[PDB]
Amino acid sequence: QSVGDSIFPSLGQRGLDVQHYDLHLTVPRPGEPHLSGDVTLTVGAREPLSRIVLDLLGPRVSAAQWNGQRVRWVQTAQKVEVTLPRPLRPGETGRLRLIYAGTPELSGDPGLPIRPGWQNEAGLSYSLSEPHGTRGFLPCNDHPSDPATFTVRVTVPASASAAASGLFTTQTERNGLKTLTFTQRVPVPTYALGLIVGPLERRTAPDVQLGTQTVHRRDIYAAGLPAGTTVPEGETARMLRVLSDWFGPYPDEVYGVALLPVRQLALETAGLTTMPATSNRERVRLHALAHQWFGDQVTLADWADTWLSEGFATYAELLWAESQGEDGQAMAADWYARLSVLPSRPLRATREEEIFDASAYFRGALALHALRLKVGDAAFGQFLHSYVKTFTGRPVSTTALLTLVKTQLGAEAEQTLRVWVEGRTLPPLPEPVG
Ligand code: MET
Ligand code: NA
Ligand SMILES: [Zn+2]
Repeated sequence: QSVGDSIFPSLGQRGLDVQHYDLHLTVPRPGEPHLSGDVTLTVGAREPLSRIVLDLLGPRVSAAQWNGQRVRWVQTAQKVEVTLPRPLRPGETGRLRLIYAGTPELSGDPGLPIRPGWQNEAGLSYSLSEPHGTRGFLPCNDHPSDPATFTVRVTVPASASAAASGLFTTQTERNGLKTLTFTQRVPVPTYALGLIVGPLERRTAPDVQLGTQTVHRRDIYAAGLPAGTTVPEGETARMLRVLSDWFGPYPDEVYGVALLPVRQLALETAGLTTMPATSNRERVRLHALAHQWFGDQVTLADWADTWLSEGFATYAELLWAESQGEDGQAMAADWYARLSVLPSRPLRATREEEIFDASAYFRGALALHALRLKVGDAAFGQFLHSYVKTFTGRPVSTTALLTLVKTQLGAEAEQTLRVWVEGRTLPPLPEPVG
């Protein structure tokens, strides 16, 4: 019934394909968790579905409609189950509308770097929901194997502002309330949906030209940032050029950061990275930008394969470092020096405590380092382009990665990657052949 994730076995609905979220969120007091919601989901199906089963954790549904007609629905524990008048079959789409209100609940589970979900602190409310927190404020197929496009209308007090993933179009104001509209036009996972409300300011930068492609530039600056919380001029353009030369075209229409005066890890929310100031370093800004490809465009089929996101985002830091004239092998050796004193594991995680551990970041990066040094920078760069293309529109798996390596690069290259994928012991540091 559910997606059947190996880490979170109850999330999502098997065969459900949400294609667009049309969300109208109203945040009456930024900084406090209460909110109300009005969302219409455009859903398709990969198998016949008698019901639409959505994740929701906290708020209470008050009304539901299907294609504009009243429909039978029930809220059970962590799910909203909607019985359709007839099954939704592959090739068809329907519009499920849900009216809800209440307090999002955090899924803060010990073994995760955050309590994921709707965050509320210091006059700000914002989404920081990787892996399974979006269900706190949005009835959603809350699994990265079902990315979707988003249109978000955020209604906030006039004194406040709001920013969400997607290009900002309109802002209207009545009765002391402002409503802002953002359109995320390339599909991204539920947790990749950026949404921040509170005292914040929008700052545009000149367009970035990546050959034919134009990438808009916009950052968010919340009030009360520490001194020296900046995006160095020109850095994001150089990062976009260097990363897109490695991975292929940038997947989105805009990139920037939302700098927050809070103490938290950064999250690669689509086109607008949620960037607490304590994480605002060059290497994190690169990391989060790399994730726009590996995580937001190329999405995970199963939360056990987090290293496909975190390892690839981590290896981009070394590609960026080399691009800036630094020694890549020395950085790889630093990754290894930090893993040599830590427990190691195969790259496929089996427990939630492992999905964001040192192996997912650095053992995955060193896995890519072993592959790159085996096939050469030319072959490696052509494989990263192929990888992004092969898994655009299709969730990626560790198995699918190895098969693509054998396919494209050969059996020897596949076996080089596999020793890093499999095996509990940490392999020796990948070093140039010579
Ligand atoms: C605390 S969850 C954030 C994960 C994100 N991919 C990172 O680089 O830290
Ligand atoms: Na989808
Ligand atoms: Zn990351």
